[PDB]
Amino acid sequence: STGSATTTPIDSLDDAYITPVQIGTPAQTLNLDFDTGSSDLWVFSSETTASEVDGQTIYTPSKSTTAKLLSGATWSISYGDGSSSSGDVYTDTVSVGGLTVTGQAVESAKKVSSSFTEDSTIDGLLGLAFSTLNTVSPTQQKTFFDNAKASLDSPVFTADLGYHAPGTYNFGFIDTTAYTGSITYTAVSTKQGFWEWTSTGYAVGSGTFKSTSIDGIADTGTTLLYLPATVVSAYWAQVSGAKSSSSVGGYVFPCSATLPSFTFGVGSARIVIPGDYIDFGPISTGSSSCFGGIQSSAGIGINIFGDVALKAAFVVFNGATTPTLGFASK
Repeated sequence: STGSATTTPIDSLDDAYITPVQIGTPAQTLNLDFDTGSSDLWVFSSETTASEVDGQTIYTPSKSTTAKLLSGATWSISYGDGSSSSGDVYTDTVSVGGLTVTGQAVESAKKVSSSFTEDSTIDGLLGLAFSTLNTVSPTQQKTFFDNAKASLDSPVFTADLGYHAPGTYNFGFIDTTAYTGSITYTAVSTKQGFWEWTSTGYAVGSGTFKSTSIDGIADTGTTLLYLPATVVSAYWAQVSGAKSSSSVGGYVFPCSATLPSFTFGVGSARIVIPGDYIDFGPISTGSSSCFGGIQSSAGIGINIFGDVALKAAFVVFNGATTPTLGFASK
């Protein structure tokens, strides 16, 4: 089998992407944030604390003839941006772009933190990291991909995120019309439960390529590109007036600037992030200080190839017995 679904930016900055997901019978369609950096599929629901729901579409398991309470199971998750959610668990039928999994764990939120409530466009998350990170207790549950894998034509999914435009998540096949050149594959470590890999280096604008190993994760659920302070400093040094602001929480730059591109290595191949992809707009409405899309990972503890990087590429998440990652230009 295969599936194919369009993924759409939630706002004009590409802060995140939502993909429609059918849950239950009859289908209840929720717009979920597909997140290759976590492993829980959780939704706003009829059980979510009323004051914490503000415009989201909810899953109501009592209206689904295929929903079953997973007795005794609870979940609780905290994300890198300081947000969190928790609740109980149902199994139900879940379909993405025509690909159906029966008995998928659908984690129903009883509580969500403020930043989830305040974002009306995201109805939950669909985790696509390794199932070893799934938070369900006392019996850990499998991701949608893990459950679908054996049935797929090929045990892969691909992320093709757009810049200020829709894109595509495919399951079970590689769309050879969706990228240019060849896909370069690179080794993955699953030791931390992430799609963790090692970039071979970087360049800033038309500068020379620096060969240096950068371990990090391919994370569709993080907006920005987080890299070592040395790399990030080298980038922003090429932008007149750019500076790291402790008050704002990262590098800012004059909105009048023209940003240079940033290139990252995948083996001997190179992915070029255009400068405009690195512009996250005014720090506050009406400001002429703009927020940078490349930020330091210092004090995160891991480098993160988030949407800023991934949207410059066609990305293959190869879930074969030994997983790998593939990147192509597009």
